[PDB]
Amino acid sequence: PVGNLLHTAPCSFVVTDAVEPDQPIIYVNTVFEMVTGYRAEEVLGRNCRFLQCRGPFAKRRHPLVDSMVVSEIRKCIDEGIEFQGELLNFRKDGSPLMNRLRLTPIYGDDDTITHIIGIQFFIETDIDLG
Amino acid sequence: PVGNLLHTAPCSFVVTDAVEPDQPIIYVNTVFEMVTGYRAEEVLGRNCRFLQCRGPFAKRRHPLVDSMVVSEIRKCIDEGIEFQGELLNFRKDGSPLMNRLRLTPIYGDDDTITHIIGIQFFIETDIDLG
Ligand SMILES: Cc1cc2nc3c(=O)[nH]c(=O)nc-3n(C[C@H](O)[C@H](O)[C@H](O)COP(=O)(O)O)c2cc1C
Ligand SMILES: Cc1cc2nc3c(=O)[nH]c(=O)nc-3n(C[C@H](O)[C@H](O)[C@H](O)COP(=O)(O)O)c2cc1C
Repeated sequence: PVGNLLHTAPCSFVVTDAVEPDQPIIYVNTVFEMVTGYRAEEVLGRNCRFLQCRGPFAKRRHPLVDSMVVSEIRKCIDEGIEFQGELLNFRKDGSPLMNRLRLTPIYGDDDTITHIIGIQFFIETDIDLG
Repeated sequence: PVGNLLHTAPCSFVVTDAVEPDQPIIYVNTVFEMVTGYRAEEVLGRNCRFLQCRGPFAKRRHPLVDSMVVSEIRKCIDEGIEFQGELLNFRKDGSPLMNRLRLTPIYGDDDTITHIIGIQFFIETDIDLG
């Protein structure tokens, strides 16, 4: 009873297209797939904010994610700068995760931001959701 | 007493320009800087292979780096796919690290690959070096 171990440190990557509108996800590693429960077909082409919604079925972002941080992310993207912050997020199966997220934008060959990398650190949280 | 901790999990990664010749480094995160000993300005614009020479002065790759694995890396970068292996690397203070390495190419708005994401997982190793 000691198996199916990971061979590398679990790091969670997601990359988006900064040219096409609204930063669609173009890649996710299988650690994101493993922690959030979302396989990659489900999320490819969508925008990450679906993580702020509790469950695949939830229509609206959950009350409890700090709308002030969500706005910092927005501000940071629109200025093409790094973002660093913590916010609530939800697995497919509803579980809550505090996500320490870092967003670094990547430049293309014309002094323009063509992609954005997001590194997720998903911490378990005992938050009460009601 | 305990402090100076880091707030996220230590994930090491770099991004290279896949358009410009020979995959120059355009981004390193600070985990890379902190595990390898090389600072961002020392490595920006250079190719990652300096990690296979032992130290910042050696200009030739170290004998015990597996020439076969380096070759497979070359094949995958060329074939436009993902590499996934383990490869002897060296900190700038000379110490050996088994670098469990993953290369993941990223397509631009185009059908061409414009960037590669490299995720290092450095491991301590008592490999005898002479
Ligand atoms: C590369 C990248 C990764 C992101 N990852 C997450 C994430 O993991 N969790 C999250 O809640 N938001 C993430 N976001 C941000 C959301 O898309 C965010 O809500 C949006 O960028 C700004 O807020 P808005 O939808 O209200 O405009 C990410 C953004 C980018 C560009
Ligand atoms: C994005 C990226 C990251 C890389 N990171 C490393 C690394 O950490 N250690 C290493 O030995 N090689 C790394 N490499 C491999 C070298 O840069 C190079 O592609 C490889 O050594 C094969 O080419 P060469 O035989 O011309 O040296 C990386 C390559 C890329 C594209």
